[PDB]
Amino acid sequence: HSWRHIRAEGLDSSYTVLFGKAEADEIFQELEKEVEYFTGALARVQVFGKWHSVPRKQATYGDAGLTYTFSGLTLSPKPWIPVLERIRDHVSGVTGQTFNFVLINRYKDGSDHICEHRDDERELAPGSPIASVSFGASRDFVFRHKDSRPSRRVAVVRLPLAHGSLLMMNHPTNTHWYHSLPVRKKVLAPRVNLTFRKILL
DNA sequence: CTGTCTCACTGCG
DNA sequence: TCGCAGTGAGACA
Repeated sequence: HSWRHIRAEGLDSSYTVLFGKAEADEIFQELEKEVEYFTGALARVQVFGKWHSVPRKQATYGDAGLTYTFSGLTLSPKPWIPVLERIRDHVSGVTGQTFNFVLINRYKDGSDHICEHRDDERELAPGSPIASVSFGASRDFVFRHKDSRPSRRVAVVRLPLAHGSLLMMNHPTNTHWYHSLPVRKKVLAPRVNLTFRKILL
């Protein structure tokens, strides 16, 4: 109910803290114990003509039959597990939005990262928001306008994403802005991030 | 003078 | 330690 609003041209996002420390810690410990991450062939992506192992771990859970493809990699959902349904249900309650798929990214420390991109794949429902819930170490998240990488002097938006927090990325954020989690060498602890999405069957 | 796009890396500064 | 430029091998429209 108290949201920090993050707005610029084409940028509509909202940030809030959902869980206090003790609850967040408990959810984190459960995610650590319960989440199974893809390995090997399901952990390699193709970008700029080259194949790379992803510098983090990824997992996908969601309703049966759906798929999510990005960067030459196709991920299939594992069935929902209790800790994930709990988070999904809490997020639906607070936002009034629904989700049928989640991508989980785990950054073991500040050297694990994710390069900039847009979540704009064809199989995301038009106009649907992405809910980004974070546990573990706080890490800086960066929004960058697509015509500044240059054409326009539009400033980056930076914010720390804290333990137990929710970042709502609403349309049209993903049409107009790239996001990333840059390397932060001083961060030593892991971070687990869940991005709940609505996927087209 | 003039196509768009890249969930990743190295090579700088 | 951080952030930026240029990819790179295509696949498009």
